[PDB]
Amino acid sequence: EVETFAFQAEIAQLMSLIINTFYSNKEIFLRELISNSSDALDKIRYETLTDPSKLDSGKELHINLIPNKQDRTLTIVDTGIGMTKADLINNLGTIAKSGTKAFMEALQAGADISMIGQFGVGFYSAYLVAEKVTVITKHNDDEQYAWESSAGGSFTVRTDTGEPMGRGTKVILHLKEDQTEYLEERRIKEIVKKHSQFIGYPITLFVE
Ligand SMILES: CS(=O)(=O)c1ccc(CN2CCN(c3cn[nH]c3-c3cc(Cl)c(O)cc3O)CC2)cc1
Repeated sequence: EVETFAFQAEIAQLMSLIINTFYSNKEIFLRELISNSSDALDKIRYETLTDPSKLDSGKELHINLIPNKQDRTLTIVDTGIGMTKADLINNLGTIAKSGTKAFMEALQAGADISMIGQFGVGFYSAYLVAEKVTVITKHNDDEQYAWESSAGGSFTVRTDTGEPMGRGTKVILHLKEDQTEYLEERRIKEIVKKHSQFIGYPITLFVE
């Protein structure tokens, strides 16, 4: 079964500011998770320049956007390097304490939540729109895991035995009842187009 972990003080701290703040431009969250995957594929590509059998676990590199109007999920899947268990636990490979500090000195002092990726913690903008995030990751040398949180200042990590994926990371947004517009064809295209045009990797928008 299913170990539970506390979010460090500062990361729990952040999250509640995200959940709680009145802030209207919630759409940046997709910019942020895109930029993250974009960062992970970069890492496996560099990694393959020296050892070309790292790409043994699926050799094409892309971001898929999969809306599901039925389960209220939107899922942003990539074939990037992936996280090991160790990573997942470390705020999903982010600097977080370090990062959040900078963020809030920049926050309380004239600058909005949209600059959150400039501090290395874009992931959490997920909670602008999601009431529960599930994160699926496989990385070559480890096995596959599921990280999950609905905030509340904790998170699960199970080793997951649903889908094999060879490599990369699946971020499932189980979206808030009133944010169903992010399952919309029109809206996701608008957003992926105005905020992630020059992401150097093919972004496929799935249709339903
Ligand atoms: C492109 S960036 O704006 O320069 C940037 C760079 C690095 C990060 C930090 N993070 C480190 C570990 N990362 C990683 C490694 N394996 N898998 C991931 C990964 C993580 C998340 Cl949270 C995600 O949504 C997708 C991923 O592929 C990438 C993102 C965030 C933004």
